[PDB]
Amino acid sequence: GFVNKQFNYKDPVNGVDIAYIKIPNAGQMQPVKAFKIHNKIWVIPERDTFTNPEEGDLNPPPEAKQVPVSYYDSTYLSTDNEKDNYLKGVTKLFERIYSTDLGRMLLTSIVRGIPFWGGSTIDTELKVIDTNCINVIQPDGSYRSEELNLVIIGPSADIIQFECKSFGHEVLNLTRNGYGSTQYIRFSPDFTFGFEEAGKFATDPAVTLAHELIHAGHRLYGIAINPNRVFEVSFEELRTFGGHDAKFIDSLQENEFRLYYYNKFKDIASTLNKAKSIVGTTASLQYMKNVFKEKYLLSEDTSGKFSVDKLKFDKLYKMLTEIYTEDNFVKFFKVLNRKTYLNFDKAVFKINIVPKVNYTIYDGFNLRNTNLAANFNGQNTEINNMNFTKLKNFT
Ligand SMILES: O=C(NO)[C@@H]1C[C@@H](Oc2ccc(Cl)cc2)CN1S(=O)(=O)c1ccc(Cl)cc1
Ligand SMILES: [Zn+2]
Repeated sequence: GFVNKQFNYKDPVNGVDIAYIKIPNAGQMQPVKAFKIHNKIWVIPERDTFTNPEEGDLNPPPEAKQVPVSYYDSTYLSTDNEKDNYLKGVTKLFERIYSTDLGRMLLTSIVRGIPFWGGSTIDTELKVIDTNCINVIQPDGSYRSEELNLVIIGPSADIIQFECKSFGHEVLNLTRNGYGSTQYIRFSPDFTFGFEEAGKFATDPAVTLAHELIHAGHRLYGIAINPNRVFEVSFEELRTFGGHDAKFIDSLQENEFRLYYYNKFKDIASTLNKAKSIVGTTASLQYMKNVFKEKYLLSEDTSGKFSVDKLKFDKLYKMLTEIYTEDNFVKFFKVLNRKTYLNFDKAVFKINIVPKVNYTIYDGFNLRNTNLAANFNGQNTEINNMNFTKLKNFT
């Protein structure tokens, strides 16, 4: 069990894994209720009007986006009952990912991918970067800063627009310099989108969650591909999807990144070797050096000096970029999914995966030994139409 506490939205704030928090935006938000579902991983059942203050309006833009399908409902996820159902849906999707060997590995990589402590201006000093923490409220209304890797939060205006984002640094490129940064996944377990293979099917939301987690893996290890490298669809998406589209990046080009991130891990190793002091109270310098030794799989000699093992690196790199793909999860879930990143259709559905009669950790929609178990009838929006309320596309 990846999440052993089955939280309910109205559960009392115990201050440890159930609390009112603020995120490091500097937009003086009001604390929201959040739930720590696992070490380093929090869930926030709210529409995301926080990560970007430029978008605090859950209202439609005058013209609809041409692609992909978009959906707006300013009242979705505004009630404690939806918040409770959201919380329970997100949790069940984690368990489903965890129940596979690919996912269990991905989640582990995520939990140990602590963002680097490159916060200080003194190069010999380790310091946490504040945008990689959350402020947790205390009985007396004071806040305690807590580190974390991952926050799952509800969607912004466009309810079906799922994304992995994070706070930037004024000088550093945290998602592309090996450092990594706390990841915020805009995601809903309450909706999904369709695709044709006529034959109209729905995407299993576990595949969608795994997709975002894969982005999060890249960004937590600071090896994400610059979103201005497209071809429009960006390399980062092609890589994340995997399968046929993954090989749209010739080997030589890939070797450029493979080396560009080898030397980025090289630097981190040296910054670590040259550290003489640390900021904060709980963590010793050796402790943090250790954390980062696990994260990046560094090699250490008897004198406690770190170096980058090129074979260890290759394994980690390909593990995060080639083995952790949506294509591969599709195989492990034994579900049906579109074959190319763009092979979707403009269909969005309201769904409800909480009830076991609709969706299970092991089978998803394709419930075992039933009609739904044959030819992914579970995912057929017409055969299993009781689980996919087709929604009015926005235009
Ligand atoms: O890749 C995504 N997130 O990691 C995309 C980006 C955004 O959306 C898209 C989808 C396709 C294009 Cl060309 C542009 C924007 C969000 N989704 S997604 O939630 O994974 C998604 C949503 C709806 C569809 Cl129909 C397909 C994928
Ligand atoms: Zn993506």
